[PDB]
Amino acid sequence: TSFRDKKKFATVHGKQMAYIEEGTGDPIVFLHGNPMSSYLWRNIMPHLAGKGRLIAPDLIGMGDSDKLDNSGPDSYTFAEHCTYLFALLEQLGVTENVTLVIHDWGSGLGFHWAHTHSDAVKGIAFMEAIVETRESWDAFPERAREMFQALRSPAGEEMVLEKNLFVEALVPGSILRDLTEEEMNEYRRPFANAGEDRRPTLTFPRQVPIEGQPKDVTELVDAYVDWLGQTSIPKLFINADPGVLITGEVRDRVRSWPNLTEVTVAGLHFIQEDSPDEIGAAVRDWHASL
Amino acid sequence: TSFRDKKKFATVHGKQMAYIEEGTGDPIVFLHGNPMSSYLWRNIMPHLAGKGRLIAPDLIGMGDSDKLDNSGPDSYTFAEHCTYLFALLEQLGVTENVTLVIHDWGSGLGFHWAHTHSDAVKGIAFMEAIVETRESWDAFPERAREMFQALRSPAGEEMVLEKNLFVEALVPGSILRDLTEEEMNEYRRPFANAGEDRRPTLTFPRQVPIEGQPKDVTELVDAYVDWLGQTSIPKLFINADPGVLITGEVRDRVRSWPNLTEVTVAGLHFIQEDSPDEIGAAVRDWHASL
Ligand SMILES: [Cl-]
Ligand SMILES: [Cl-]
Repeated sequence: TSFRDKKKFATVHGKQMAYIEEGTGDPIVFLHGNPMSSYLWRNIMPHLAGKGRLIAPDLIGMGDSDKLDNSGPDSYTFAEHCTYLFALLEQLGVTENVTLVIHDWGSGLGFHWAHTHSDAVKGIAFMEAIVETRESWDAFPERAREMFQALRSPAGEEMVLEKNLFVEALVPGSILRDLTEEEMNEYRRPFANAGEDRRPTLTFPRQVPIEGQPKDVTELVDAYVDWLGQTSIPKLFINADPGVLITGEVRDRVRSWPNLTEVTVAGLHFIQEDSPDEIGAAVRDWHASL
Repeated sequence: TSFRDKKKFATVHGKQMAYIEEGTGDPIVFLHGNPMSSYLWRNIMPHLAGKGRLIAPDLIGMGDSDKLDNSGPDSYTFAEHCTYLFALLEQLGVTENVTLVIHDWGSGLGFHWAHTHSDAVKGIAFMEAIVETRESWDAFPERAREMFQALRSPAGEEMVLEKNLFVEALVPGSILRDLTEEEMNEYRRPFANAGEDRRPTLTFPRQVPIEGQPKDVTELVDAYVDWLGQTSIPKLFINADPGVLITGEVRDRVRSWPNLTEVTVAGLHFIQEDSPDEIGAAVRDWHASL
């Protein structure tokens, strides 16, 4: 909890939002995805200490951030995460010369933010990220396909709200090493309570843009992907071996993007737990050249 | 289906048991574990073609072997698997000069078979195997610790018989690559029906010797581990990187066994799906020296 003690709190739309904030300078913003928190970045951030104002927010209802009132099936959508995070980013004075370091849904949020604040961005470092919409399930990793489809059905509530299956099944299956009990416990902690506390981890898989659904997210991702293909903003692609989300043909498409630096590290999906020092060193070295 | 079309059948305690059998000579017996079948060995066996009589059985209630009558909480124990497999091996004339190639519960069965038929064994090649009893849950891999704890509780029936979680969550989580939908379907096939058809995948986790339970398995595993430490029978340890079951201090213990050759291949638990040719070549070269 010495990491957890380091968190500051800010009131955003009446909700207490937790975030790490260390140092001064232009912001380097680390965005976690599902079902993680700023904790995912704990071993990467020290590699950027003194290189800027390091910020890693706990997304709404995640980490040490407050949960939403009257939480339901429509709670914790992508748009809602935007409202809270963007406002948090605004309140923290994150408006210019921003470096983004992004993963999974953190990359959905980060890419969208950069696309809509294209003049405010110094560089984008991304990994195991949302870099496409999917026309079919055929392009969705077999590793999680059945689980994800089941989550895209009424069964999801049982799996997630009652059984915590995203945290308990999907996290460890996509890390190469074993987590310590301590680490897995911190990932459990925001979601230990059965019921609505675990809602962020179910809505996220339901927000993944597949076959046009959801419409708002599909359009949103399609827009930023088109823009990433043209923008001269420096990009660091942290490729994973073997990887999960960015493998095969997706990799080829990502590699066509302009002003792109690439480093490969060992990992599946939650690659921060497998190669944090290689990731941090790569981000530091690349950032230094911006 | 050209692989399944290859299976021969034998009646064992009134039940049909399926098996691959190719070639002639001294038997080379490939034993799968949970929740798999002889299919797991399909890319490894060709490396031993013409080196002996190749035999890959489907365990009772698994692959294309029959399901047991009146299946319930007491069915498909380790003892029961021995009853069927050991009878199959006797009925196939696997009685001398036997080379074993074993994995997971296949290794529990193979190691026990070897211990109880010590004058019949030419060599034992093993990977991601049952090589210890565990004195506490802390020594069980975090990757599936909570899952296994849940499975061993009364919650097990719901997780497996209804939700088929061992096949759906635990298999893809412990292979480095993505399986094809075709490959995953073959592992799904014996367990497509909800209910007791899935019992073997539930009783197996309940049979892992942890904190002295079950008593019978703990004792037979301790007994064969003691013997493996003493026997001159040649052993090939196929170590997996990063591995799941045999990692950390477990490796050190296995490495102390006499007449042991070691090769490391990439993989998690179901390593045959990640490094079949490396495994096949290692077995072939080692077998050549026996
Ligand atoms: Cl997700
Ligand atoms: Cl098992």
